[PDB]
Amino acid sequence: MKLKTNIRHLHGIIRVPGDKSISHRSIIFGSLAEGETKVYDILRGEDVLSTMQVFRDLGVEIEDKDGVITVQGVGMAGLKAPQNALNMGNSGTSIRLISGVLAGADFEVEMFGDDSLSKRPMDRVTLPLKKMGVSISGQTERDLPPLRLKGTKNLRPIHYELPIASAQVKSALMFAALQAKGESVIIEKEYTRNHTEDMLQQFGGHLSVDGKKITVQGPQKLTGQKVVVPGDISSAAFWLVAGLIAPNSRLVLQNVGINETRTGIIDVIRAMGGKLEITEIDPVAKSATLIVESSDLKGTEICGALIPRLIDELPIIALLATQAQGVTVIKDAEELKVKETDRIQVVADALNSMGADITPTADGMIIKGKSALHGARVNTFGDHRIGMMTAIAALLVADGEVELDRAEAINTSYPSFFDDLESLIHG
Ligand SMILES: O=C(O)C1=C[C@@H](OP(=O)(O)O)[C@@H](O)[C@H](O)C1
Ligand SMILES: O=C(O)C[NH2+]CP(=O)(O)O
Repeated sequence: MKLKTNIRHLHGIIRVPGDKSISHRSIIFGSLAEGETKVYDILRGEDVLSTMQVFRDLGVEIEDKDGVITVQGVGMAGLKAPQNALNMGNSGTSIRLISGVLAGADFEVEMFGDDSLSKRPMDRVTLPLKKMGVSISGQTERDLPPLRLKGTKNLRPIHYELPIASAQVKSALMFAALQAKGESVIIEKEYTRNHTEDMLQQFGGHLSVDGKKITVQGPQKLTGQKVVVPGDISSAAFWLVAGLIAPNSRLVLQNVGINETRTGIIDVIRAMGGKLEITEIDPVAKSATLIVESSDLKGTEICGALIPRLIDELPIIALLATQAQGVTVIKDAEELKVKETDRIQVVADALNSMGADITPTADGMIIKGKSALHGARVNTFGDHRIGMMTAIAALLVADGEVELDRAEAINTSYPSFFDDLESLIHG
């Protein structure tokens, strides 16, 4: 598709769609709890839809009526064998978290994904899961999808120290622990998004958090809840950047989740000297309105501890860095290579084809800033963030064109992206 270029101004209010991580979990917790669960303002991107259909395939009734999602919980030991293999689509969150969900399934199921998902390692989740008594295997020693999983009625509690800063592995193990008899202890390597921890408590469950050590007693019974999903910061991130780098711009992003384990981009924007104002803070829902204005930025260093707080924002931040004076280093971000695409190589190639000056490294990239961008053709390779990153970049192309192939990839997390972009070009 042809992307809009040489924008002269961006003004407007935007209510980004729901948080992907929380939406995924709302369905999982909704299915595992006893009673009814209603989810409001859920993200309807393809990844969340894949999660919902997976559970419907497992016998869970999930109705989407008049903008409200209603789930009829099945217990905690209530999922049933699916008629066909479970289609995880492009969702790594779905396959990894659900692998832990099915840890107690007394049947064998197959889980597959698209071309993108099929190249991603599941060993990080199969290894600990097998310690609990779950039988799981994929292709090659890295257990690439498709996977075959057979749970057990005799799940043993898990004692595992994560070797990587992954919230998905932590969450998969927590769902499994909820089904096992005994005390499980999960130790994070670095603090990662704590959405599973928050929601377990919201659905009546219990856990102990002592620093990076998470203790979960099993088995537990949960209760259906009313879940209101906040705007996804990862989605708002595209506009936070666009508002900072485009000329004569001021964007206001309302109802954006502000959980401390997800606000890495805010610290980066500050370090770089961007004009950011945070107002209308809701201390209970952890949401706020974020306002950005055209700014002159300076490069910064992005590493340790901060990575898991902005892991998904690195693609847009790289663009942000291309517009700052000086160098910006991103390291300790080896996890980028294993996402929907190798986001170190693809991001580097995409932006370099547009004005460049990004040097990819083994654990990240080094960007030398203040590049005037120009036209280019970019393929999404099935990664929604590459697409949206390129769209925002295109706005800065003064003269030339930008073709984005496989742009539908964006629908996995932000279907209404272009509608929002269009609403900002006139204001
Ligand atoms: O648990 C979650 O909801 C997520 C965890 C992250 O992956 P890792 O756990 O692999 O870092 C992130 O990239 C993904 O989009 C959402
Ligand atoms: O949303 C993102 O930026 C990365 N998601 C990875 P997944 O959810 O497929 O594991």
